[PDB]
Amino acid sequence: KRYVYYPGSEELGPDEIRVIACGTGMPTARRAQAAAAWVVELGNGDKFIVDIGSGSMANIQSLMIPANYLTKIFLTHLHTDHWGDLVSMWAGGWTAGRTDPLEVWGPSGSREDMGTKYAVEHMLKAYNWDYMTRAVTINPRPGDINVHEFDYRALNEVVYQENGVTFRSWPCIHAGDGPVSFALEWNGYKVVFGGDTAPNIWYPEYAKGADLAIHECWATSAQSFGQIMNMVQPRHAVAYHFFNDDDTRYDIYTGVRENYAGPLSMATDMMVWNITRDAVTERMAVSPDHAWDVAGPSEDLAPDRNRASEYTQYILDGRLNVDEANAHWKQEFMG
Amino acid sequence: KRYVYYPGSEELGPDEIRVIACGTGMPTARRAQAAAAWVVELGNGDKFIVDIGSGSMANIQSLMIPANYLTKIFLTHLHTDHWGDLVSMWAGGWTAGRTDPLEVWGPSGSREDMGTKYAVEHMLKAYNWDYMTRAVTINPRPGDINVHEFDYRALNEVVYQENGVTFRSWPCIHAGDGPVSFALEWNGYKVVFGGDTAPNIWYPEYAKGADLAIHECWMTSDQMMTKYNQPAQLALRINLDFATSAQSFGQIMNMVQPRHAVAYHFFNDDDTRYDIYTGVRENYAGPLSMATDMMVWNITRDAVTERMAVSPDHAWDVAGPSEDLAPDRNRASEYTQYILDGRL
Amino acid sequence: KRYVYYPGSEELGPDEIRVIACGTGMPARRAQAAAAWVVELGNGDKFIVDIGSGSMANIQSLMIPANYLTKIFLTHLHTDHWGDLVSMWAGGWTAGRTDPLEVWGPSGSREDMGTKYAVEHMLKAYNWDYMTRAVTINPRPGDINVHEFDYRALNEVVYQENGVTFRSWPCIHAGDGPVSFALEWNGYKVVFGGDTAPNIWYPEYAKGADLAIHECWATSAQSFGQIMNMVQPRHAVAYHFFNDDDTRYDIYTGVRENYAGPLSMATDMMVWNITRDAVTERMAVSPDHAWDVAGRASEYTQYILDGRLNVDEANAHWKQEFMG
Amino acid sequence: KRYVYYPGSEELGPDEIRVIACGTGMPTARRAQAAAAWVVELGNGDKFIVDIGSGSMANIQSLMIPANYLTKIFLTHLHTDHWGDLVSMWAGGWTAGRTDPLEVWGPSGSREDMGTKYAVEHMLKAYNWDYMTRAVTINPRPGDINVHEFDYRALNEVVYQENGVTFRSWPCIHAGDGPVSFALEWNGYKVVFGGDTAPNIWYPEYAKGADLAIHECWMTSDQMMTKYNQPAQLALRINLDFATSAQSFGQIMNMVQPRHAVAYHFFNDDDTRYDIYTGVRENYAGPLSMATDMMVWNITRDAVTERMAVSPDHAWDVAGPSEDLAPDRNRASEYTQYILDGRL
Ligand SMILES: [Zn+2]
Ligand SMILES: [Zn+2]
Ligand SMILES: [Zn+2]
Ligand SMILES: [Zn+2]
Ligand SMILES: [Zn+2]
Ligand SMILES: [Zn+2]
Ligand SMILES: [Zn+2]
Repeated sequence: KRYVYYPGSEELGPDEIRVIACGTGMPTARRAQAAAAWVVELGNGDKFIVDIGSGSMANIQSLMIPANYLTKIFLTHLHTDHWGDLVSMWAGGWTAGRTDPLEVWGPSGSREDMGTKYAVEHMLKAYNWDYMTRAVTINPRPGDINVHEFDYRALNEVVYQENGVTFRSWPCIHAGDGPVSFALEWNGYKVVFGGDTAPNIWYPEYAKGADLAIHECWATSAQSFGQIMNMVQPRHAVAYHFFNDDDTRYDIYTGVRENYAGPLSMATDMMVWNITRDAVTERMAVSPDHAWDVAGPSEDLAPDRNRASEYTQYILDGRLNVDEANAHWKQEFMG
Repeated sequence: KRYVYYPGSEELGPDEIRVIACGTGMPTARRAQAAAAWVVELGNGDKFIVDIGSGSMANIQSLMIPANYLTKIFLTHLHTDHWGDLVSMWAGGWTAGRTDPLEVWGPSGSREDMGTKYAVEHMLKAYNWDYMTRAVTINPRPGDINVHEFDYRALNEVVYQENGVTFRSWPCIHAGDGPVSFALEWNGYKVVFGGDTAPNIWYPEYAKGADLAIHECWMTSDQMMTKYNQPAQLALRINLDFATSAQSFGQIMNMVQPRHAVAYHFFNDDDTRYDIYTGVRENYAGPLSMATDMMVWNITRDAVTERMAVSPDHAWDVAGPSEDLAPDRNRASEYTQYILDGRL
Repeated sequence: KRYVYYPGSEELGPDEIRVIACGTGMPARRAQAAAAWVVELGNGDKFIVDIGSGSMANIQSLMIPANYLTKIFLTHLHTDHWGDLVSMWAGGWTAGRTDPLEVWGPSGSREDMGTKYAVEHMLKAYNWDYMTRAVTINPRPGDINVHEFDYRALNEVVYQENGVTFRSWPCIHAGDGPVSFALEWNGYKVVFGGDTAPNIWYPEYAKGADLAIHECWATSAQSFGQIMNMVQPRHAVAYHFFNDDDTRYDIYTGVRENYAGPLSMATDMMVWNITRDAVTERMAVSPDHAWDVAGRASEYTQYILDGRLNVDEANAHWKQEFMG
Repeated sequence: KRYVYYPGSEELGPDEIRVIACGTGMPTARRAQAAAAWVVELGNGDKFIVDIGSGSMANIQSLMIPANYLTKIFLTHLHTDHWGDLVSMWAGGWTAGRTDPLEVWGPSGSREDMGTKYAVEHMLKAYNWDYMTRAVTINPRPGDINVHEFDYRALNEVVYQENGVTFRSWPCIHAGDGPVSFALEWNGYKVVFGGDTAPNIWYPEYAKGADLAIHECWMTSDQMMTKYNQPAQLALRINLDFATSAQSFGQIMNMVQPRHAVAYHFFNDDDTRYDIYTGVRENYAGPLSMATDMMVWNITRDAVTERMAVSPDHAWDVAGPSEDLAPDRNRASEYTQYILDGRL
């Protein structure tokens, strides 16, 4: 294998997993470091997004994956740094050839309006102008989002079970009731997406023997992160959710290494993990900054001509005549 | 003046404007081009954001301008590529030490549920879990968004007038009723933020003599085909009917006669920029910038200069203060004992 | 094909040429290394044409094993066209190149103005590197074998191996000695103009090139457009200008007054795939954090060796783990 | 103080030094890391280059220092990764408007053909064609290089002394006889540039109490095994015998007790830095930088500060027309009528 990972370029083994950090940073996205996002690709052809915070969509688009393959989204919690770029995935996939609705698994809160189902319904209402104007010229079928809201308090319970893939959830201690951690279990592998938490009694039990154990680390201190991973004994630990600059990262590393000796990644954007029977391998992805979307399906639409136009004649009557300025390139192009 | 703009390094004069392109790209995300965003700094100390598209918050933070100086946001329209980072300016700016509500100017639509007020209302309901948890430990008042929703059909009417600065709005032709252009007037200067439109009769008249005139300039149909794999049909219709083509922008800017025109809202790539430039140059001879992320204009009586910003990968960092940020004690914990009895 | 080229990720077909711009600039800056080109042919042959100051960092990010890039053609002896020869010589021979380098370069009007003089004194310049390295490593890969050809010769063959011809012809640039190259193989013709003011040779000997490279700024944009209209290439490439959001736009305008044909404004890591049916332009996306990929009397006096600091205490703990 | 260093933005104090890492890497080329190169700026206006490795000319250029202010160049040793870019400083510098010869200080070897004097003499012969054609249109005086070859064996002896600035040299153990470390002394400050060495008894004694102490720090035997597939045999050897290991570095800096230590000469990557850092910290507890390209140190009475430089992708002007650059008319053309007759 190449010492760096070029997205689009490597076949996945049937008993292989590929996990890509598409965001690793603090609440704000910064230029070096988008907010929390993960892409899981399974050797069976299944692909999931675990969190999709502010700024992460530029990193996801650089994987060259057709939108119709990235329709299942898991949210750890409803911080803007964990789902702020769902709207970019929603609208941009519905302009880049996604033909299915998006599917989102997210936790409930202590009440209706503290839950993922409420949050997504109001986000779609937020962008009603976008939805209603676009749906005049393009079948809206993909503009939907189907929310699978699970119980936040459930202790390591299944929330997903399709095609030999299980996601399970357990609670986190973070800001307010609702956040959770996920175990992804497939073909004898376990991948643990920590989300955000203060040190709790659930993660060390339910994460145990994970091939890849992701956990927040600054909330959870670097000495705790070390205590937690000592207990879990994962094949590989990943620390994330801190700034990657030349004056904390190194003492974070030290602080972990006080109680945890096992294989350890200090996650940065576009860091990549290959899980096979023999190894857990860490590389960097080298991906286009000047990204475009790549076709996959691009599988017709067939728009309804019954829907009312969102224009009035008052607006349409402002059209400028540009027939002259466009004539030459027009002619030449229609040839 | 240095040939590059280092944010926080240059004092802005009394008769001077600085504009930075914090986003210039598309609804398609890309590390090289955030979606549409413009920061304007005036010599009287007033600062404004016009559009705040998905990803732009990375470039806004690179400017070394504290969050409490960036509370006034103007939106041209309600596409994700123009207001998708509002949520991140809201939540991020709040933890970073803004002490006042966010002020958002935005158009109406043809009915309530097509307007900026409904849009911002539902966005705050969307992030209720975020807001209600934050409001436990920080003053909730910076958490508010005050919307100033103005009539989209209005022809060059003032929507804002305070401390010698005026914003005017006029309509655009884009996807449906609601979208607008802005002209910022201050101290003899006019700055025009075109937003998104097909070629229209209002922009050329109301933009006339602007020191800086920004307008959508589309990728050629060839470049649409080259990538989106289109037929010589829906690639063609885009440049004829729905967007402003490079030739259409040329014609509009010939009419405006600005000191300096800015083309934006295209992928600025090694194999796109040159045929877009030539499209404009067919019908417009005058001073032109092919925008990209972190291009900055300095506006003075003598000159409109174009430079690149050489900016840090800077985040705001949490503003834990005394201040106007003291929490309303009477708010309930958002924890139950079930969660809190889980600490290791 | 993928819309960006990822080096080491694409098999070259038997009737395909790949051409990568490893340097496009002036005398050496961060966006933009000095002139260099890598040509990969579908018969398995690889060449470097120019290796200017800074280019090696781009050549190393291609993930090409060192023993595959041992043939170098120099247009001329400006530092912006062979400054990183030494960095190929030393770093190739660290990276485990087992063969010496072969350098084709032109003569001058006299001995001390040609390539053989230049490379001989280059290796004498780095004698201390050479002589200390040769204590531990076999020095056979340290050699540079120079093929010096007549700078005067009008489109004469300088190289002829495995179905690949290089031809040289003269340039007009600083002084006698600079040349242009045509690479021919399997019906294809790739022209490396090097540096020059407009000359009568290039328009004649570049004619019908699959890819024609020419300096463009010495040669005006307008002049470049005049030349390429006469050359009528499948695809033209302008290079050796600064590519900041300013003068490139007018450079592009200048060319289009006289040349309408396919045209690339070369930047670092720009690559062209040449097939029967197309000449395609993509950008190469490659690692900034590159590594090598595999594919005598002592020079110490005892006075020096006597200065060794004992570091046993300090190195014991890591040592008792690593030995395990 | 801005949290990043913008070059050209910050007046240097009369009691202040700025040091910039213009290359931190290895003999394998890499866009992320040019070969060994250091720029040092004193508050008295004097500036020095210590090492000018292959590829470092890009980073020096980004500092917005004109070429006539960078004529003084000190080499630790004659490896490509410490003087490869001399020729680019030589020819680049001259065209750009250096008025005086290059001044180079470097060590002798055990014989003439192992010294800096021989190396530089043959470098100029190598680029005879460049020199002779340039010498037609510019005054040749800038194209000279005055070499100051000092005894490599001398123990902490002065090799340079002027304007209150002193450089001393002492030997290293690296490849064979000839390599050295420098100490720069000015205004009660000491900056040590270690060059390349295996652990030696001289550096600790002569570097003692440096304000900034730079020393080579090797990747782990672990890391050499992963990348280069070296056997446990030859891997352990590099970090035990020929190189300064991360642990060895920590032993030397614990002895030296600098105000601030700098590790360099290693690939600074997301899977190498952390285990290097950990090796130093086995034996050294004091202030430490793990060097990468465009890191900068400010030395004042109160602090040694580490920041990153946020610099533009700058190339030097290109001098044009001056009086000290006017061409020597006695010089012969290098064109023959055969080449001139080819003009179109
Ligand atoms: Zn959170
Ligand atoms: Zn978070
Ligand atoms: Zn729009
Ligand atoms: Zn838009
Ligand atoms: Zn030249
Ligand atoms: Zn060395
Ligand atoms: Zn070295």
